[PDB]
This record gives sequence, structure tokens and C-alpha cells, in this order.
Amino acid sequence: KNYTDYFFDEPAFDLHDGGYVPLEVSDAPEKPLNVPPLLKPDKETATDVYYTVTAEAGETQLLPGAKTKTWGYNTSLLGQTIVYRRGQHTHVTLKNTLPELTTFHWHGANVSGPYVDGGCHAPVYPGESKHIDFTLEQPATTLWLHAHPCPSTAEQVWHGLAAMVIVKDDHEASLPLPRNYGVDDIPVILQDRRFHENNQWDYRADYDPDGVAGPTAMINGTINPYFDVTTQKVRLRFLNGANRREWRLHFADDLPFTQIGGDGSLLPEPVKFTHLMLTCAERAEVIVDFGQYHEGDEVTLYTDDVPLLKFRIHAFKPDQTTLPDKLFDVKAPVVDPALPVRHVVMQGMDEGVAIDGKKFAMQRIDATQPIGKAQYWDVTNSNDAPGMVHPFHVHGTQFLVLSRNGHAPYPNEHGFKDTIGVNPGETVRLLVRFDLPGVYMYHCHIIEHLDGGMMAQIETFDPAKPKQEYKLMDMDTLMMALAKERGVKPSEIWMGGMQSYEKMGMK
Ligand SMILES: [Cu+2]
Ligand SMILES: [Cu+2]
Ligand SMILES: [Cu+2]
Ligand SMILES: [Cu+2]
Repeated sequence: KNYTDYFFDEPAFDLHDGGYVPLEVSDAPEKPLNVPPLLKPDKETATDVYYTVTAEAGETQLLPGAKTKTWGYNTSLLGQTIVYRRGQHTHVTLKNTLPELTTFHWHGANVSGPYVDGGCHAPVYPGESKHIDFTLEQPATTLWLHAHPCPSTAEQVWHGLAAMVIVKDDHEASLPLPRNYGVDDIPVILQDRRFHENNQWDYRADYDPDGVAGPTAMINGTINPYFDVTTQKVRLRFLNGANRREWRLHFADDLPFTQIGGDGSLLPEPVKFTHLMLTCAERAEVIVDFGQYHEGDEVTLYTDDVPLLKFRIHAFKPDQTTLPDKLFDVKAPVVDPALPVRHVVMQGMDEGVAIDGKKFAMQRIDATQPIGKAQYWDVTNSNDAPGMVHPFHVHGTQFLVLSRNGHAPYPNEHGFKDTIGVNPGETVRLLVRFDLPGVYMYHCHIIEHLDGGMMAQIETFDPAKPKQEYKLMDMDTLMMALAKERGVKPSEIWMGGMQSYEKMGMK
């Protein structure tokens, strides 16, 4: 069964918005796709690994001309790919060499909150170093790292603070999958940007409370990239790292491809596609087979009508292996019947975005859930048609998708996920279990909605113990710091998201 059409509701696609910015094919000369190097551990044994992850500012040649000023992890733009291993004790030094405070959020990592999680409440101030330790007990998958100050996440991701995280385990290592990182297994971080004069980025001037989208696609920090294919089979780790844009991916000739992984795990079984849509923060790992091409051939990957990435076919050794019927055993957590079904409503667009009738307040806990107890969450997008698809994300968990409007989830949604696109009028039922105590956000992952208040937080707790005290960030602390850091008055700070709060008269 080859899936030839996008699963999401077509009327709600981003391309029907009034302020939709179409992608334009840039002038710049085609060049080799940048593949971020693997971050070298400071030290590694079988049981332990030590990393230093460093947020920093620099400049990057993106367009011919001047260099674009950028932020990155251990590099000028984006980051070096970080490798974690299930069961391995991980030690990370978070180092901020930026002019402003930041946060290090491990999107999709089953870690304690709110500090290791690295959300709103885990500031790392300029010049400061912080130490975190954790052991991941979750399946092999593609995660990512990104800035998460509340606000502005949108500004820091725009400036380039995102990096791929690969999680390895024993089960995945036993499978006949391409796995030579940089040769037949590559990141495909999908982003867009708007270049101004001097090829600079200017988030404020491009700002839009409903989502910032620029006309120039940028793949792993590359304009008009090509990839030299030297194997028959190639594994693409797609990440939608855009502020808002949806990617509607397909190849020339309707070349099929097989999705083998989603956000939080391998899919139970491989799923064949010709067309695949990804909302913000979603990952899809796919295998593309170039067996039916000759050397010299060129194969174009598209989003809608726009070429993104060209694959140049070189000589390759024939690959005889085929995927097994079942890739991964999904073990569903059990739900206590005594628990309520949690109902979470996403509402509004533009400056009016909200969850359950209110915007995020960094001091206010919106919900609680005992650890180790799975609960059904019904997540609804209140928008009426046309509306937009909101990608709903929950920190600190990987959930299963049980249903969409009482019917089957999409074909590629039978594994573990941390982000799900919710269509106008739709209720998605999720099975959500938190393994660790802490404070965790849940929010739309259109990053301007996130900053604009479409976010809430849940305290997970051990019932055996009393309520734990967490030092939560407050808005005065954040603005004091940004004021000092930017060398300006607390009253003349500008942050992405402020406009949403102020226009709605909310704090
Ligand atoms: Cu995220
Ligand atoms: Cu997250
Ligand atoms: Cu949203
Ligand atoms: Cu988040």
C-alpha cells in the first residue's frame, strides 16, 4: 500500500492562509548539502559518556555576499549531531557563550523536569556553565536540541539554535538499515528564512504572531543543496525545524520511500509513501531506494511545487537486503479505569492563541498527573474550517496515538510520538504516561504560538511523597536579565510573543 496523498486536512494547510509566504527558489549556486559532524565526546566508555554542548554566536556563508550572523551549538549555525545511547549514563556540560541567556531543551527526551528537561525554568546565563546527568530508557529514534526560553524560543531558533540528537539502542542496531552517518544516513533539517540586506536575518521585522515563514528554504543550513548518493539505499532523518511552515515532501517521478521511524520510535511496520507531510517539530526517518537509476542521474526532492534537495546518483554497490515485516514491538502502557480522560483544548489563532481558555503563565501549574500511571488525553483543535493544523507537543514523554475523531490514527502514527498535528475540529486521543517527576510544558509547536501563549504546564508527582518545591522562572527575573544583557532599560525590551500578550491585555 503506497500512500500517495498527504494525511492532513487540505483546506487547513498553511498554503491557504492570507499571509502565506510561498517558497521561492533562491539565486545562490547549488552546493553540497552540509552534514553536521558528530559531536566528539570529552570521554566515552561502554557505561558512560561526557559531552560539552556550547551555545555560541558567529557568521555563516549562506548566500553569496556577506556572511549571515548566526547562533549554533559547537558551531556557528545549528549544531553538531549529538549521540545518546539507551542505558548509558550521560553527563553534559551546558555552556553559554552567547550575549543573552538561553535554555537547552532535549525535545523528546524522557528526562526529569523542569531542569534537565531544559524548558522555561532552566536558564543558563551568558558565561555560565551547567551540569546535567541522565540515563535514557527509551527506544532508538531521532530527537533534537533547541533553545527554550519562555519567551522567546522563536527568536533563538531563528538565530539557529537547533541540533539533531540521535538515540541508539540494541534493537535498532540489529536491523538492516543504512547507518553510515554522513554517507548513507543523513540529517535533513527542514527550515526556512528571510534574508534582508547584507544577507542578514531580522526576526523582529519578519515577526508575525500567527507564525514566521521566510521564502528561502534552508536544509541543514544550506541553500540549494545537493547530495552525492554513493549507496543504493539512503536513510533520511527529516526534522521540521521551521517556525511554522509545513513540508509536503515528494520526489520527481513519484519515487516511493519507506518511513521506518517517527518522533519517539521505529514504526511497528514500514510504511510506503510517495507524498509525506510534516508539521512543526515532527520527525520522519525514511529509506529511499535509488536502485532504478543510473550514474549521472539527478533526483529532486520537492515540497509542493518547489525543489528543495537534489540527489546526484554516483556509482553504488547493489544492496540486496530488504526490510522485515515488523521493525519494532510497541508495548502500550496500561490505563487505570479510575482516571478521568484529560481534555486539552487548543483555541485561537494569531494573537489570540490559548490552551483551555488561557495563555501560559510561567508561575502557574495548569494540571497534575501521578508518575507511572498512563492516562488518556483527548486533545482538540477548536478552530473551525479553514483554520490551521496545530502541532501539539508534550515535554517529558513519548505517547501513543489511539485515534483521530474516534477513527484510526494516520498510517505513520502507530509508534511512539511526542508531537502530533491536530486538524480543525479534530480530537486526537493519546495515551500519555510520565515516568519521571517534575514540571513539563505542553504546547503548540508553531513557535510563535508557543511564545504567544499557546502553552501550559503539568506537574508530575510521586503520590508516595509530599508536593515537591520547584524554583519556577518569573517574568521579572527574565526581563531584568535580558535588560542587563542587552544593555537597555527593562521597559524597552522586545521579545517575540509580547505582542500577543499585550494586544490581549494579558500578563
Ligand atoms: Cu521542541
Ligand atoms: Cu519539547
Ligand atoms: Cu498553534
Ligand atoms: Cu517545548
